[PDB]
Amino acid sequence: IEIEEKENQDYTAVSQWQLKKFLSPIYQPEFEDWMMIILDSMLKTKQSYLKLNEDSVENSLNGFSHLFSKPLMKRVKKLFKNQQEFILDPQYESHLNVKNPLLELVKSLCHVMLLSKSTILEISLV
Repeated sequence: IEIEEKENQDYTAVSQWQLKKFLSPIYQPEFEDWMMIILDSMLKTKQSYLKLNEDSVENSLNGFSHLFSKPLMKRVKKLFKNQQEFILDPQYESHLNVKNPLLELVKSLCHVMLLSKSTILEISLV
């Protein structure tokens, strides 16, 4: 930004664990969860910066974890409603996408969040 006051845009990236893993039938929901976690954390970080005047890093993951806690339970209910042995479900296109990227992001920050370690049963060279 050349006026340096407003319009801070954003996006994210996608995992490297979906090329060795050939097919993910809930891949669009994982991409939607990854694009919804960073946007609500940006809004919570702006709210923490407006309320402040370490501390603001832990304050963004509370609202971010609550907003992702409702969609993860909805996503888990929608994933448990379907079955992998169906012919229509295998003809159209499921538990590694909820565990593995969350495994790589629980140790990302020192500041713990609300539902951090409670997601156990809540449902390469150069």
